[PDB]
Amino acid sequence: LDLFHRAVFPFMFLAQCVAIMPLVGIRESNPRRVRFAYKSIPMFVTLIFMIATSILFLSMFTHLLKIGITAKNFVGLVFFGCVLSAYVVFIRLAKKWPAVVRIWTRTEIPFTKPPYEIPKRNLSRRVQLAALAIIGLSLGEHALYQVSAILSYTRRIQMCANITTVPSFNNYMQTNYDYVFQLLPYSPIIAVLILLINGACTFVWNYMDLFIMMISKGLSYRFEQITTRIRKLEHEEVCESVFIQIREHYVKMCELLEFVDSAMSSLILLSCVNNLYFVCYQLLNVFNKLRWPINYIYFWYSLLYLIGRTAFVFLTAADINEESKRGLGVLRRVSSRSWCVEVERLIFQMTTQTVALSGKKFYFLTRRLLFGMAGTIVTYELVLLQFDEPNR
Amino acid sequence: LDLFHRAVFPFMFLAQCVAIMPLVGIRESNPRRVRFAYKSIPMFVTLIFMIATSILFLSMFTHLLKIGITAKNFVGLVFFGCVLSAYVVFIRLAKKWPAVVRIWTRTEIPFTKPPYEIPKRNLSRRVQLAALAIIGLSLGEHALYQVSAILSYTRRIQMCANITTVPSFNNYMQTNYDYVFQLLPYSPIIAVLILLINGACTFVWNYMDLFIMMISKGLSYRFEQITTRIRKLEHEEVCESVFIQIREHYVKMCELLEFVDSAMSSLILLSCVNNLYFVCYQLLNVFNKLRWPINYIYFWYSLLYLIGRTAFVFLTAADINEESKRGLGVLRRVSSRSWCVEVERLIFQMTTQTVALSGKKFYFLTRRLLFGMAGTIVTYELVLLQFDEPNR
Amino acid sequence: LDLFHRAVFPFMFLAQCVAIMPLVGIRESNPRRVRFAYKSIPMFVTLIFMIATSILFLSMFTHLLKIGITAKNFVGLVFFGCVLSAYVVFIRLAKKWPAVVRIWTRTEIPFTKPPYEIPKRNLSRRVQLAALAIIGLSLGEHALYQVSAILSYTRRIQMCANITTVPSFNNYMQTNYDYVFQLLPYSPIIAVLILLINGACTFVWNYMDLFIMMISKGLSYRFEQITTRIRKLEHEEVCESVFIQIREHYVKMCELLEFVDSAMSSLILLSCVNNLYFVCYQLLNVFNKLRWPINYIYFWYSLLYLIGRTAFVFLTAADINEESKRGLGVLRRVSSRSWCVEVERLIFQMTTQTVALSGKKFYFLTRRLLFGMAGTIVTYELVLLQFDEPNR
Amino acid sequence: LDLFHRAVFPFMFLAQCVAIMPLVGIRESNPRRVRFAYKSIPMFVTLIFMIATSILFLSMFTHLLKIGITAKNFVGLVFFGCVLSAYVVFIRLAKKWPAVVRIWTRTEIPFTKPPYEIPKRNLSRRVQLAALAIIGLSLGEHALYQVSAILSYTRRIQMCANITTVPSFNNYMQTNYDYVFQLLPYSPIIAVLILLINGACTFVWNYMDLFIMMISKGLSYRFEQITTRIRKLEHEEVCESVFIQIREHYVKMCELLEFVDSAMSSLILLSCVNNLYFVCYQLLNVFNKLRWPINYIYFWYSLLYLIGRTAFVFLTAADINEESKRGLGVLRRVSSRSWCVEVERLIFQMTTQTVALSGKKFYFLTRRLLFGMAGTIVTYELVLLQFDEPNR
Repeated sequence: LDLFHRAVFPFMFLAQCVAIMPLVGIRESNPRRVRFAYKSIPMFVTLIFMIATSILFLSMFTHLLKIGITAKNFVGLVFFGCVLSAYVVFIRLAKKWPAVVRIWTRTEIPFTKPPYEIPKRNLSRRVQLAALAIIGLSLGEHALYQVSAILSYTRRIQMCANITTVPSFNNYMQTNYDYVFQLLPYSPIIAVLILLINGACTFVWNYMDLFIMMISKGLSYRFEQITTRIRKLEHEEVCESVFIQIREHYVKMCELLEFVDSAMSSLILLSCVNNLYFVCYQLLNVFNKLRWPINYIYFWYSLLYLIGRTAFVFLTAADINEESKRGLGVLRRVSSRSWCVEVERLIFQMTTQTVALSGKKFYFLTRRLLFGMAGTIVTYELVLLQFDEPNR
Repeated sequence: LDLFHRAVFPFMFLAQCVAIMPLVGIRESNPRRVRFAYKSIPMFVTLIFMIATSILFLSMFTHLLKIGITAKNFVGLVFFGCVLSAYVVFIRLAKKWPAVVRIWTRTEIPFTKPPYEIPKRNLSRRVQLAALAIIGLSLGEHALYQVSAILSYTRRIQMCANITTVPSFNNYMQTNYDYVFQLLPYSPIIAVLILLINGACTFVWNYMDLFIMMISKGLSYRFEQITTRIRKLEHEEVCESVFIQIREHYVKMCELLEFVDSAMSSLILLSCVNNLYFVCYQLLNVFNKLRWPINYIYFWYSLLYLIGRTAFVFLTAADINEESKRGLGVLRRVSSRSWCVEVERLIFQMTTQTVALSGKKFYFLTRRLLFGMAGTIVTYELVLLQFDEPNR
Repeated sequence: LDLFHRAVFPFMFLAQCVAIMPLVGIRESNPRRVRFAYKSIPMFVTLIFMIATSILFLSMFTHLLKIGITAKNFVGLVFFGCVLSAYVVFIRLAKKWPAVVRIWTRTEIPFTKPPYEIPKRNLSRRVQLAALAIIGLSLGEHALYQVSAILSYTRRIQMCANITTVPSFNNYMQTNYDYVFQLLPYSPIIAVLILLINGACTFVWNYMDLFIMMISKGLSYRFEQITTRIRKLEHEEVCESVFIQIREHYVKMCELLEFVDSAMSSLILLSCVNNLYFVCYQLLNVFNKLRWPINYIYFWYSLLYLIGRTAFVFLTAADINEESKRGLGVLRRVSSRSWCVEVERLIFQMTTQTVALSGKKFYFLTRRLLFGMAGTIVTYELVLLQFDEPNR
Repeated sequence: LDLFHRAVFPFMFLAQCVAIMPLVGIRESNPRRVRFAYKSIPMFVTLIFMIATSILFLSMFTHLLKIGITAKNFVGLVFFGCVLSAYVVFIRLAKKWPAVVRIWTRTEIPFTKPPYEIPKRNLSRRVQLAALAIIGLSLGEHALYQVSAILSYTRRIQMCANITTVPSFNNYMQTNYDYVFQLLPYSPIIAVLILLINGACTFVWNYMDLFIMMISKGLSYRFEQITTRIRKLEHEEVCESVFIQIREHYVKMCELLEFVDSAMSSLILLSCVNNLYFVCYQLLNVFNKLRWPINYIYFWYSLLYLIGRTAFVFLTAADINEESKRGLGVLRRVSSRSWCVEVERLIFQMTTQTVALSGKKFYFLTRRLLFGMAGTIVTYELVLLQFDEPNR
């Protein structure tokens, strides 16, 4: 059936494979069989992944202490700490996830029955499209990163170095992927597993935004179903019972949104802060020159993908607010004689109450917030180009 | 009759002559005969104009690559890309324009009948005044640009160059209007058509704002008619039927505004971003010195015209919001016994719902927004004068 | 009687003596005898004062052109242009002032009758206190300016100049009050009248804010009377007629506020822009050193007086909003059985409608606006100290 | 019983011992026996403490005049002036405190009776936890400050000075605690009392925020009791009398909040300004280097404690707003047939009226305000790092 759990679990399982949101029974179609247990195989795999990412973080910290902590090299520590924070926040989210899934299944039951109808693109297809787009873009970004790494390595070896170095996979690992073998003894297995850990770190960084997108789409699906139900009575006379049902379903959707926001406030805050910091860093670094054209294509692809992913997360989150507001226009056109207390309550609720995901209530994810964030980014970049100027 | 189509089509036809909003039957007084067809003479003329503007853009890009992309010379690429984006956005707007015109004619029918009355300046005269002012100011700006070009050319030739150059139209085209003849062979016909293309580019840049102004005036006309209808019952006892009619007409006007905003969101966003960028650029360039007094007059006229055009676009767009709010003051004075549910609904709708054009819902074009934009411009200029300081 | 005209005309007459708001019959106690006529003795005196101030402005412009227009010496042109703009705006305000006074007298009639009561400080005493404080502070500022001028002159003559200059009033006028005698022939009468013109310019600069303060106090007086009337029924059962009367009086006060705001939008905008510019200029200049202690005391007194006058104008204007909001708290405590449609309308009106003076609707003069302006001033000063740093 | 006075007086007495909020009978359990009398032993002790702090302030001012007032050394004058302002504001607060305590006891009486119930952590335990955490953190900060002082003294004496100085308590007082013995003759009693005065100054600086936290917790306690009472009727049919009682209690709580805000506006403004200034100063100073690791730990502990204390004050104040808003979600789920005028009034009151502490109405202490303050701090730091850059 068209349920959020059945539409989200195919990618929740892949995140479990990348050790995110440790749970048992996440592959089962029954939403009541998923539970969080500290003694589980997914718990052990995510514990191993956390240990590996922490080893990466300590190696980066040691390297930066040896070299010197600046505003440029600190981005590695920020990225690794953000991955660790994502791991911890996802552990807590998986702890809270049984109740979240249960309430999501309970409140979404009436939305699978008439007069609500499935749109041209059901929740499964929407989540699949969003997740496939995000996964493909992240895989392409990592592919261009690796390709640029190998190519910069080869052009750094074949000329501009007077040779004196046999091109090998070992030297690749010890040079491009240094600062980790200084603490650990070298081994091809060790190097390949470090590669897998870095890939999983990038995948977790992308999956934070992917999970936010999927949750926002799941909420906007039901909100759009409610909006379509309201629209389907545009030129027809509506009884008080229909308005009572619409108001009750809207109230239940608001309750579910509040519960999901309380559960995901930490994840939303972490994702927003991380995305803002990395967008500012990349916009600061946009003006420098790169040694090879492949580096230019990779860097511009990465910057465009990061900006687009942040904007798409914000727009998908604001889709909830826009969908809740869209019913107001149709409700404002209700005929005079078919106007009752229920319609007044519903209109007051949509007009006055803000209905959107929030970063621990500090801000509400809306299109207004996206425009304000864009302006703040512009101002921060204008200020930081003063710092950037003496370098060039 | 006093219709928006009959008041806007004289300038829509001129934009068609400058290859903007490609449509057929735009000169006919019947709003139902205008349609968008990809195989049409206006489509061919706008395709030629797009090809010419793209040739201009590629020539500018090649010249800037040869010289070097900085923050100063990039304004040419921004202008040409904005012209291209205006062409594309106007193509999509003309695609959506049949439905927009149809709904505009349908909802505005009751506003040509009593108790609504034509003001001292009908929609035709208002649109004519706005369009004539904009066209005359743009023609004057281009006239002073050309006059400053010829004069700077002559004073650059007659002294400060030791002659060694015969004053000719060919050298004018190859020197002031360079960077295009490097890719294309020289020809007087080629030079004159490039001149016409540049003039059309400037006219399109101005006509984006002109079209926004005309649409805003068309909406504010009906909103002011509604406001006057509300005012005409200040000290008279009003039945529920009159309030029902006023609320229904206000709701229909809000529907039309929402439809027009959905159609014109791309145009509004492009115009706002372009105007903000060019205003910031000109305010950054205001402090430098110019070689001749005619250059000073031309530059100050251009800066004043750009600032005034942006402010006038924003004020004309905010006129919709102000006109919708103006009826609240009269409605708040409704007598106690003649207060019903319809008046309460109408007051709640005007007070709570924001009624204005939006840039894809990211911001609402209001006087508050104009003041905020002025403050943002002041802050951006204060930051960018740090960059400007080392030059002088 | 306690009327705004009878409480404001003693200072309106003094402004007439300083050639501000040209009117006839402004000294008469009848509000219907004041009218604006272009052929009048006050019109002639204000025309002479405008000619003199324009002569001052042209002399300053010529001096700055001879020396060089910078960001430091431009403050004189800004001050003189602000005085000229104040003259023109006050001419238009006096043109509109007959209707403003008539409507003010008409709507304020019920406020001089029960159940409204005169507070411990009537409107006459409040306006007198505000005007006397402003006039005394401005006279003290001018007195310290003149004292610092004479003292800096004497210490510049008696030492640090090797004498070679006989101390005289003529040399004072030609040195401290230069840039005006370069265009006009010297004469003791000419010098003394230029002194009087400068004093009148300073008095007009202060009287703009003084007039805004007086208007704000006049409106807040009636709003506080309404608030006290609402408060006087805290623990008593209120009939619908009393609430009808309160709502009607509040609506009439809102109408009067809207009319006064429409009349005084230009004055409010000019005063706010001028005060912001001068506050920013003085906060930029606060860090430099002064040659003598008397100069330090004068400059700090001037800066403190300017900041306090701007803050007091903003607070007096926001007193209208605070007074309108203060009745909401008492109305929210109305007993359940004595709650009717009138109370609901009144509460909705005060809660939703903003009730304050506006700068042509671009912003509303509230305490929130004062805090935002303080933050904007802090940001602007932080940015401009970058410009100020290389000087020291 | 669970009363605010009985839960706050144990720490009010300690503040009295540190000479804050001078009152008599503050240790008595009866809220009506506390009164402010200018002729009292606590008045004499706080007068002595004010004289001592003023002596400290004058000594700091003399030292800075001898050395030179910069943006770095001025922090001592800011701290001492903030302590003096805290003393004066707390004197006025103790003057107003009889009425505040009386109204707090009067309005909180119904909250100690059914259907209101004591939560798992009563007001006494909440206030005790908050005050103990603040006192322990401040004592730890002072302990690390003193430890860093002694250690920096010893390492400055034992090496890097070529000895030539016998390590003694007298030299400690004359070197680390200089600028005060230049005006006063040296004495071990004088030095130890100056130490006690500095400790009391730090304790007053922390107790301003502590008192704000305690007041915010006291208000949020009753607001959370009201929210729980509203929640306890989620799936039960509610009569009009229960809603009348809930609305009346909410109105009384709003009245108490308004009274407390009027009494504590000066304290809130002073605390917010002081915290903002010191947070900006510390974030500006975060990038410099420190001579010893103990200095690093002390400075980072102080910065983290200051940031956390400011954030916790703001969050505790915003807890009132969040608690008032939390009842809206439950009230929005009231069944259709059990919806009456009282519920509509209550929902309108919570939705439209902002319910939070304010800094003299210039701003409202909410989570939105905390996020805005964080953004403002980020912007100010970005601007001020321009000033900080030439030092390093």
